[PDB]
Amino acid sequence: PPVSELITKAVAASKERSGVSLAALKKALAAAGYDVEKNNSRIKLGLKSLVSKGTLVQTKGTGASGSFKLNKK
DNA sequence: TGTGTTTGGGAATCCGGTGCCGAGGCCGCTCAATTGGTCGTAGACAGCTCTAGCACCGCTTAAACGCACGTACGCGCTGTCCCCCGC
Repeated sequence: PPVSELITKAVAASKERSGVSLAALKKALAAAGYDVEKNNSRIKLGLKSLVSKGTLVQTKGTGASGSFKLNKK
């Protein structure tokens, strides 16, 4: 399954008012059996694609270093 | 949601009493500083030599300088996780 679903599912499972950090996303995908080490660069890209698709709102920071929430709009 | 002011309350500080022990003074003594004198020599001074430090010049080339260009490291920001702190 593509990493955009795994990320969206992790952000939905940890839904809050702040927003899953990249470190929490790493932890959730690793707990989901996804190798976050080798494919970290893929994650940053896929995450960026999800922000560029507007599917994730950046709530703090800039780019992948930030916190993110599912764009309910 | 955010900026700003206020109060009980522990903790450091001030003040007065007090008492106690070491610092300051006094005395008797002694031994080390002082006086005077002799004598030896350490070094102050003159004087002489020669070396090695300074100033200069010219030439070559290697290093320093300025500049272009790119990337990688420093630094700021965010997050988390845990391990020292206060009690």
